[PDB]
Amino acid sequence: ELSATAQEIIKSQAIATKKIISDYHQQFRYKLQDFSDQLSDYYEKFIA
Repeated sequence: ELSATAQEIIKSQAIATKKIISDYHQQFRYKLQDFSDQLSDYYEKFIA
């Protein structure tokens, strides 16, 4: 019983552990895209 309980607990933990990283990586990339877009208009905003 103890072995089964431990196995199911670790299985439950693993999915959420992966889920967090999966959520965060895409936003990590979108931030790079946003920053690259921002750099384009720096000179124009400055001059204007």
